[PDB]
Amino acid sequence: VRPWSEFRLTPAEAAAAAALAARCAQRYDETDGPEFLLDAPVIAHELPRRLRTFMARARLDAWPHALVVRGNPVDDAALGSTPVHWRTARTPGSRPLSFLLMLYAGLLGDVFGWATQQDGRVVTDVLPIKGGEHTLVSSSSRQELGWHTEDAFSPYRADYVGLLSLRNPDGVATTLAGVPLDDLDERTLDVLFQERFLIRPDDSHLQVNNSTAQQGRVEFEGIAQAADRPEPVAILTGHRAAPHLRVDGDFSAPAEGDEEAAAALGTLRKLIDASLYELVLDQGDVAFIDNRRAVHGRRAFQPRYDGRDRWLKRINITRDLHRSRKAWAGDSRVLGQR
Amino acid sequence: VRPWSEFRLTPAEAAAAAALAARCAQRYDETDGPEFLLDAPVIAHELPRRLRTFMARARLDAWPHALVVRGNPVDDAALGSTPVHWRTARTPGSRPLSFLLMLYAGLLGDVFGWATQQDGRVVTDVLPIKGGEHTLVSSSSRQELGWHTEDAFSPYRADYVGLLSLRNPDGVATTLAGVPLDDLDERTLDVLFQERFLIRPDDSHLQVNNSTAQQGRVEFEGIAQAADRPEPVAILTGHRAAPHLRVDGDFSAPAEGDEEAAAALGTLRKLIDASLYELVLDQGDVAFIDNRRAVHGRRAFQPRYDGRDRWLKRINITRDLHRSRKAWAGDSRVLGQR
Ligand SMILES: N=C(N)NCC[C@H](O)[C@H](N)C(=O)O
Ligand SMILES: N=C(N)NCC[C@H](O)[C@H](N)C(=O)O
Ligand SMILES: [Fe+2]
Ligand SMILES: [Fe+2]
Repeated sequence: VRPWSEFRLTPAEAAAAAALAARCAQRYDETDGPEFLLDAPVIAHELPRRLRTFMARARLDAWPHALVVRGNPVDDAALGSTPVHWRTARTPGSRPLSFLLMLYAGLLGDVFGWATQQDGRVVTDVLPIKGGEHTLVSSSSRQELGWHTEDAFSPYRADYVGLLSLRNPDGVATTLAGVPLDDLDERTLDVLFQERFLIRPDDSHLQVNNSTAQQGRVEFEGIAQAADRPEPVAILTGHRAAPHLRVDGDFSAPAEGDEEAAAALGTLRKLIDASLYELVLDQGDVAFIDNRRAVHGRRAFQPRYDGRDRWLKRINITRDLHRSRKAWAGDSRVLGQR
Repeated sequence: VRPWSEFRLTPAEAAAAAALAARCAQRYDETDGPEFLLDAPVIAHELPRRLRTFMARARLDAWPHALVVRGNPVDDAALGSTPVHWRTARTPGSRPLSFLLMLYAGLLGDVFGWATQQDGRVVTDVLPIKGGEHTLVSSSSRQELGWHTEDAFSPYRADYVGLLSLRNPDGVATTLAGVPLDDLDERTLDVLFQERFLIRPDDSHLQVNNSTAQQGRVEFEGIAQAADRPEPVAILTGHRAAPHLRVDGDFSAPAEGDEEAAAALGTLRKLIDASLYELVLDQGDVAFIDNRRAVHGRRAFQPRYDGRDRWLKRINITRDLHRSRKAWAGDSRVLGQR
């Protein structure tokens, strides 16, 4: 079997999808502009019907950890070299594919960004940055990006995480793991369902990993409060036979002086490590990871820094934007609190 | 101003929408069948673009209590007489309009029903039943249907409640009320945000208001547990400047021996009563009430029982079906627990 739901575009379907994305890139100024954010869900209705059928059905299935779409053509010559930093990563060559990702994302829910991550951008970049190979963020390389729920600290975290591979010549794998329900005993399961765990915000929300001012953007103050004074939360929620998962390998901890909770988390680490599997996003592959069913990461790899490094576009998706209205910065689609 | 977001179909747009609904009625056996439940969201993409644009945008606005669509043609001759009971309310005349409601609903989210209400039907009926004029359910008439959040007792309650008026010759009004935030003092507001209120399941989930067996459908046992042993919950949730509302006028109460909570609920009753406004759903009008922003009801009216009584089709909608996977009866779209 495959733990994800997979769809392969025919050449005609992919060509049509790309043509629609090119139309949007031609007509709109940017993906994150208020105009295209509103229209993308409606424009996405013009995508190939077999893809729309897959996205509507696969989303409502109970089992898959991700929805994978293969076969989007990407011309390395037209794309150009991989950017050295995310700041300067909105290149004309990558523009149509950013619009394509937002169109696909529009079929699954409401796209949003974070005020404290990559300058409040909705469409974000994942690429290796020179100097930061051994960091705990997505711009790492030599150090493996440990498994985690995206923005695990926040209750306004995405339901789905979209990942479109612009290039990945050496086939570096995205890691994935579901809830290890076949190995979790009921006592450990009970404890994971209780609010006895501290999940702090990851390093992508730090001020150093955003541009120069930016800080002091008031939304960083809420990140500091989440890091300094994290309130206890549960790792598992909902149905015991198919729980939703909320955990971060490098930023989770038990409640202070709670050894029962600690033992449960320690056991969960072991079981997730042992059941971790690989998903290689080849050039043109799009993956929408179910952020509630699965944790994800990225394998360690040797960065090139020759202009052809692994490069993904990424986007956060929620099924309901009004869930996070407390975290609304303003009228924009950028979340964060004081 | 109007507290809801309104859209009027042009004759051509309405005709096209009706034609699409007729196509679905011709091709599918029923609305609640597993086939059309999966396909309706995709088929809804073929609706008029101006309507799809309205539904995508109006859903993401912060202010409206409901999304109202006017101007769907309904032929009283083709429709036929109003049913005497919901059991026998799936008439051939009302069939195309039931498909139309599910197509509109498909643009807003995932439709579902309740195992303990109207025999697990997704598309339900609202009509006056002889003998039950002074009941606390939607089939009442002479007694006003008091304001409430739909299925307030359940955490799996709908995000939107769809209401399509098949006929309403005497213009009986649907009542609506938002959070009375202009009158709620901060102390009362604080208490409403705390888990100090008991919300029991309404009478539509009782065994007497469903068909003969049915009982003992195991899902009624969870309703009994919710009625007998309700666990404390908050009336208001989320953002203090725009809270989500969870209350039932006839089935809410404070926590036992909690007079502070009682006073807050008592005050809330007064403010909702004083700010209650009317929305008349004329023949062909569709209303998608925001179940989190507003409570709703129906004004008292004298029932006719002459074959032309007020008659609505109704449907529950959630932004995410996986939110209620604990309450999944099976593979079907019908909720309820043991
Ligand atoms: N959660 C950990 N361990 N690292 C952060 C990875 C996340 O994907 C983060 N949004 C990032 O892009 O760095
Ligand atoms: N909540 C009160 N007061 N009555 C029940 C009305 C609800 O709309 C219920 N689902 C019904 O149809 O009777
Ligand atoms: Fe991530
Ligand atoms: Fe109701």
